[PDB]
Amino acid sequence: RSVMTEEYKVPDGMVGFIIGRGGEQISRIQQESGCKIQIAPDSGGLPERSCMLTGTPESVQSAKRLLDQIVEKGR
Amino acid sequence: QRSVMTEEYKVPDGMVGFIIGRGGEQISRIQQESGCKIQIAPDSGGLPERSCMLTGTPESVQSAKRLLDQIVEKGR
Amino acid sequence: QQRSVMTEEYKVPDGMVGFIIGRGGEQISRIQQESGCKIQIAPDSGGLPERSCMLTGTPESVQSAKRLLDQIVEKGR
Repeated sequence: RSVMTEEYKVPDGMVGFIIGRGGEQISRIQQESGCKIQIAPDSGGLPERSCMLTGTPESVQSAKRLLDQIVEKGR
Repeated sequence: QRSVMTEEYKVPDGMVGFIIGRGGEQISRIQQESGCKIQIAPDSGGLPERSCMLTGTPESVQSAKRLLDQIVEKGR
Repeated sequence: QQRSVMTEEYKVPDGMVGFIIGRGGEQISRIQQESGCKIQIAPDSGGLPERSCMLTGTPESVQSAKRLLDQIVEKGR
């Protein structure tokens, strides 16, 4: 139940959508999950972009589900 | 020159939004690719160009200019 | 050491995080600029001795960042 940090991956082509205009989408996901979500700035041509998630295990799992939900809306 | 340096640079005012990209994802990426910090002023005050401050080694600063040009050359 | 930018997990001592970041974030801003590496630090270690970081850059930049971070840690408090 202590806070922990996990690596996670999102599609490079969805990063802009995940963050959203004015960062409003990533602010929503962090609030809804109780997780800090930090996204790397560059994939260097690879298909995924690394993220660091920090929260309780329950919050981290929630953040993964919410990120997946955004990706599943596509572009 | 080897050391990091800072200079002024200009981009078209009408390209600023495109350069930054949704969620700032494009400007974050081109800074990482070039090694150059790219700070863009918030307002042109009616002028056609927007001022930017570029900080990096000369090689990084040149790279950033090339990447910015390539974005501008895609237009809208 | 391939050419492309890559992302690595890395760790710094929890008790050094403030010193690494520096007053007004000036130190971490500078070492990122010097190394060419984005250095993202998690906000909380949850009682563990190390704090997770994500380093993004070319292999050469990532190694430079590790050296600069080690140099700061080796100055201690």
